[PDB]
Amino acid sequence: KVFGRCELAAAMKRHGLDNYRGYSLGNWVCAAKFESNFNTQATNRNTDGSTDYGILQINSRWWCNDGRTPGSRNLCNIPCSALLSSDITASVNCAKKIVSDGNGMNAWVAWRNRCKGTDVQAWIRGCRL
Ligand SMILES: [Cl-]
Ligand SMILES: [Cl-]
Ligand SMILES: [Cl-]
Ligand SMILES: [Cl-]
Ligand SMILES: [Cl-]
Ligand SMILES: [Cl-]
Ligand SMILES: [Cl-]
Ligand SMILES: [Cl-]
Ligand code: NA
Repeated sequence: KVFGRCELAAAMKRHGLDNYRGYSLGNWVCAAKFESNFNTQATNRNTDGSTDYGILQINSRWWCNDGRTPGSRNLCNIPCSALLSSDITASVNCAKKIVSDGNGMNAWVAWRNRCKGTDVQAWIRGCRL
């Protein structure tokens, strides 16, 4: 599923991501924009052989199991395939664990490089929430 901007904002808020660990909803929408272009099916291979999955490009190195990332962990206790669902529940639950890990949203390199410090409220501008 490819979400619309306000549609995703609404789903993230419904799943309790809005202001989670102090990160306003626009931060989460901005991160998703640049991680996956709002596409739940997005997958991208990393040079280290791990793969990133879903709207928030959660990495198989630490967070989910894909059965082909040697030496990795599965700290969200989910198959990475669960992170590609049209329903964002698994991605949200796992993102909550990641963002609580110590470095906040800096875990998402695209968030650090493209969203952090910017006018992230623009991402939820005009949305019925
Ligand atoms: Cl957009
Ligand atoms: Cl915001
Ligand atoms: Cl593995
Ligand atoms: Cl493979
Ligand atoms: Cl694990
Ligand atoms: Cl699994
Ligand atoms: Cl959903
Ligand atoms: Cl923080
Ligand atoms: Na893994």
